[PDB]
Amino acid sequence: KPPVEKLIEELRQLKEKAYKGGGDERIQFQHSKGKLTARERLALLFDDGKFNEIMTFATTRATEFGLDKQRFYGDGVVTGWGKVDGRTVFAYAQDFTVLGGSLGETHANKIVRAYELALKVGAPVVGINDSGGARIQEGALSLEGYGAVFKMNVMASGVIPQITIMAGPAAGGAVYSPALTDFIIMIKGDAYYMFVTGPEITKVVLGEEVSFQDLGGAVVHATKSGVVHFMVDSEQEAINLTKRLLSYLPSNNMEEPPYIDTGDPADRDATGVEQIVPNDAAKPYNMREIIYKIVDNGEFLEVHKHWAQNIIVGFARIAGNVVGIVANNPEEFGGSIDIDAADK
Amino acid sequence: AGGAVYSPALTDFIIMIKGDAYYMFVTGPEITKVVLGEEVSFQDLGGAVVHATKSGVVHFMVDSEQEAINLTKRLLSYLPSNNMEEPPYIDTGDPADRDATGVEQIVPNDAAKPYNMREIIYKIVDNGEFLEVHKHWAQNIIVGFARIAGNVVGIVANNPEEFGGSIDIDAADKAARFIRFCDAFNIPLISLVDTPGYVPGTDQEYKGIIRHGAKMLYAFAEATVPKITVIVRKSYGGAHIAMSIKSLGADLVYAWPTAEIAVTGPEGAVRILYRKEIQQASNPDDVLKQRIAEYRKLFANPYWAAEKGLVDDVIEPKDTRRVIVAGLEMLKTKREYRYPKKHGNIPL
Amino acid sequence: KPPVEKLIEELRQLKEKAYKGGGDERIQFQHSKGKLTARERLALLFDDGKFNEIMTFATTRATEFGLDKQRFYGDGVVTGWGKVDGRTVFAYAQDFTVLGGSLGETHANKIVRAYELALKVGAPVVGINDSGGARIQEGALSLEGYGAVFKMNVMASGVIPQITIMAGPA
Repeated sequence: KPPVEKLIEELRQLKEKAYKGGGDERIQFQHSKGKLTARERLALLFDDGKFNEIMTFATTRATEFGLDKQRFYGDGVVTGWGKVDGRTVFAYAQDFTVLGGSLGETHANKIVRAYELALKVGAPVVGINDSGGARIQEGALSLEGYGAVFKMNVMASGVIPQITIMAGPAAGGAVYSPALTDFIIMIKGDAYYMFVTGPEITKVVLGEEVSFQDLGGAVVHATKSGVVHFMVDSEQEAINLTKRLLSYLPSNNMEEPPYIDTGDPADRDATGVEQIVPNDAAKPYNMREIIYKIVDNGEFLEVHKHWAQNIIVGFARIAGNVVGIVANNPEEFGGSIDIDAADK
Repeated sequence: AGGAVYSPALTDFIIMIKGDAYYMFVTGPEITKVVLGEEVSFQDLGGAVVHATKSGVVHFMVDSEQEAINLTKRLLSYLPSNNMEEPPYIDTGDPADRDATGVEQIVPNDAAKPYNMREIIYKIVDNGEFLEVHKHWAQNIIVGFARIAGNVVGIVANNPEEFGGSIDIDAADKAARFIRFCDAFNIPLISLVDTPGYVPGTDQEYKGIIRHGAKMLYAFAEATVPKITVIVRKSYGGAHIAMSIKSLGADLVYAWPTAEIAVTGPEGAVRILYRKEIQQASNPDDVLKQRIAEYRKLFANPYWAAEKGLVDDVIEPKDTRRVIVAGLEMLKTKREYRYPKKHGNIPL
Repeated sequence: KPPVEKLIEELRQLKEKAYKGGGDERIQFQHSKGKLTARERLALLFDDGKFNEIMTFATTRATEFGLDKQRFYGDGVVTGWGKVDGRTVFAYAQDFTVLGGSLGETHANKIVRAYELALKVGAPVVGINDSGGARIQEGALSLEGYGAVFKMNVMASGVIPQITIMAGPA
C-alpha cells in the first residue's frame, strides 16, 4: 500500500464506517422509538459543529461469545470534549445501536479516560446514557469496567460538576454511575427507565409482575424514589436543560459560579411580596411566588421539582450572581420537613 | 423528643437501653391524638426496639444502663482517640500463623444451602471476638469490629441467612456508614463475599435502592485505609462491585475455591445470552437448563477472574487468616492520593 | 461439582502446574545454562523462601500468533512481596521458561501492580530481570506495557529504592 492520497481516502471511509455505529437500519430503529443517536445528541449539546473525539476506533478485545467477530469501532460509546456556550466540558454518549449500548471493558475505559482528562483540566462531564447494561459476553471484565468508572465518579465528586442524561433503558450496573453523579436528567417515555434488578427476576424471585415503566420509569424516579433530579419530555429538552444547568455552575470547585446576563437593577420592589403571606400562621400560599419576586427576572431552575414538594430547592441569580435556594413549601405537608425533603 | 434526637444522630454510634423510660422520636404522639385519633405509645413510636430493628437509628441495644456503659468502654477499646491515631493494638497477637481448620467446613454442598457467616469470621479473627454493629438491623449484611494479629479491623460480610445475602437499601446504608467511619479512623477493612445481587421489586426501586446502593460504592472508592476482599462464594453483578473489587480500590483480592464471580446470576445471564442460538437445538427441554450448567462450569468459578488478573490469588479457606495478616501487615503504611475538595457529594 | 474438599484438591493441582512455568523440559534448559528459575531466585532472596504472590494465575489476553494456545499461568513473571532480613520488600522475577520471559501486556501489568503497591506502602522493589525483550506476538501492546513500567520507575525514583538483578539476555 503506497500512495498517501489513497491512504487518506481510506481513512475517510473508515471514519464514515465508524460513525454509522450499528448501521442505518438500527439507527432508523432508534429513531422510530423517538430517540436520537449518540452522535446526534452530542452535536445538539456542543457548540454545534464541533466535538473532539478520543479513542474513536478503539474496539473490544474480548473473544468469547463471538465478540471476536463483532468489532464495532468505538466499542459502543463516543467520548471526547467540546465547547458548551464557549466553555469546555467533557462528555460520553453511549450508542444503543452497538450491542444495546452494553458496557464493554474497552467501552468503560474510554469513559474512564474522559473522566481522567476532565479531572486533570478541571472541566465538567455530562454522560448521555443509553445502555441496556453490562456486556454479559465479557463476564467479570464488564463489572470491573463499571467499577473503574464508579471510581472516577467518586474521585471527581465535588471537584467537577457531573451531570447524567438518562436517555436509555438502564438495568443493573448501568444504574450506579448516574447515581454517583450530581444531577440526573431523565426523559419520560417507554424507551427510558432504570432499575437495579429487572422485572423478569423480580418475578421468579418475588413473584410480582411489573412493567418496565412501573418499576423504574422516569416518573417513579422523579416523583417517588428521588433518584432523578429533572424529568423532561424530550431529548432536545434534556440537552437544553443540561446547557441551562451548566450555565449556573463553575467549571470546577476552584472557580466561582459565572456572573451573567444583566437585567437587575438591584433595588428591590416595594409592593406585592408582603401581600402573599396570609394572616393566619397555618394557611398555605405560594412560596415560589416569593422566590420569583426576589430573583433576577423571576427565573428559577428547580431541582427535584416533582419529588418532596415538601421543600423547594433550585438555582437562580441575584443581581447577576448564582445562588442556591432552600425554601419550605406551605402547599405540601404545610411546609413540615420530611425524610424525602431532608434528603433533597 | 424533638431536638434531643439530632445530636445523637450526628454522632457515630448510639447505644440504647431497652425499657419504658422511652427513647426517641422527632415528633411525639400527642399531635397524632389531636388531629387524628391513633393513640401510639412511646415504645411503639420510638422504642429502642423500633430503632435497633427498623429505623436503624440505634447501633446497639442493651438491657440495662450498666450494660450501656460497659459496651461503651468496649467500643472505645476498638477506637483510636482521634484522627491522627492508629487504632489500639492489644493481646500480644502470637496466633498469627495459620487459621484453625474446619473453616472450609462451614460452606455447604451447593450454593443453595445457607450457613452462618459469623462462623467464618469467628474462625478468622483473634479469639473469635467480634463486636457487631447494627446487629438487629439490615441483617442481610454483617458489620463490626474485631482484631487480627492484635490489630483492629472492620468487617463487611454478606449474610447467607437473610434475604440470601442479597443487599438491600437498609443494608447499603448500614455497610456504607460503617465503611466511612472505619476509613476516617484508620481502621482497615475486610470484605467477606457471598451475595447474589440486590433485593428486587418496586418496593426497593421506589425507595431509591439506586441511590442507597451507590453509597457503598462511594464509601469503598473513597476509603484509603487498607482494603482486602475475601470472596467466600457468590459475588454477582453490582453486589460484586459493591463489596470492593480492584477497579473500585481493593488493595488485595482473594477467593476461596468455592467462589463464583459472575457478571449476573448464572441463569439471568443465559436467558439474555442464549436464545437465537439455542431455542433451536437437538432437544427442546434439555438445552433449556443444560446451558445453565454450561455457564457455571465455564464461569461459576474464581479462575476465570484470576486469569484476568481481577483476583490476586485463589487460596484454601484454611489460609484466610494468614493471608489477611500478611496483607494487612504489608498495607499498614499505605498512603493514597485524593483530589482536593471541600468534600464530595455522596448520594443521600 | 458439589465437594468443596475436591475444589481445594483442584486448586493445589492448578497451582502445582502454575509453579512449573514453562515445564520441566524448559526448567532443565534454564538450568543447563547455569541459571536458577524465577522462583528459586525468590526463595533465596526472601526469608524462609516465603513470598506473598499477587496475580498468580493472570494470563495473556492476546489471541494472535498462537498466543491463544500458549497461555501460561502468571504470564511469565512472578510478582509479590516478602521480607528480607525482616523488612518488607517487593519484587518481580521474570520466568525465561515462559516465552523467553518476554514482556507481555499482562506480564507488564503485574510488574506495574507490584510497583504501585510498593510505592503506596513505602517498600523497596527488587527486579530480578530475565527476559529477551518485547513479546513480539503482542505487538505495540507490549511496548505500551514497557512504558507503563518505565512510568512507575520514574514516579518511584527517589521515593523508594529500586534494585535490579540482571539475570538474563536483555
